[PDB]
Amino acid sequence: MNIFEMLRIDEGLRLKIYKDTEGYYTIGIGHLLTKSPSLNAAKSELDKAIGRNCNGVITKDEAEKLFNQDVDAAVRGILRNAKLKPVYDSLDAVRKCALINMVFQMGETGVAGFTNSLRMLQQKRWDEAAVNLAKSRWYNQTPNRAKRVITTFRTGTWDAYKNL
Ligand SMILES: [Cl-]
Ligand SMILES: [Cl-]
Repeated sequence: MNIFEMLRIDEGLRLKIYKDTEGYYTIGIGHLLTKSPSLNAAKSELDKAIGRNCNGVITKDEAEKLFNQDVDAAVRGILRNAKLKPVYDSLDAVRKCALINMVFQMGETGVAGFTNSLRMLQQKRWDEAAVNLAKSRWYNQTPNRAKRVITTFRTGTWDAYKNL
């Protein structure tokens, strides 16, 4: 498994504008278009991102291009972040994916706020970090996805994504 497969599973793929779990306009593989409630604004942001008049729909290749851009942006965001970088550099390959996943869903900002969990992960206190990560709105609002990511940080394996 790799980060692309992992996020593909957690975010799915939709080729028409849709509302994400928080009601925000999104498309493709979890690519957020805007937080505004206006559908026009979203169609606007869509065309600007794609570079053509899409009228709210894109192709699979367009979706995959956004996804490649988004994963690259997240990793780079992590590396530019002073709170994130040290944790990311301390982790093994599987676990790094769980961090990227969080960053892709909630942004650099959002993750850098899980201060206590981040320190636990840095110290490799897996079971403790998992408990701490669960005391969050994130786990309470999207528990199935949060459980998969948390199990990933806990075990360092892909078991939570296996058989999906
Ligand atoms: Cl809580
Ligand atoms: Cl969920």
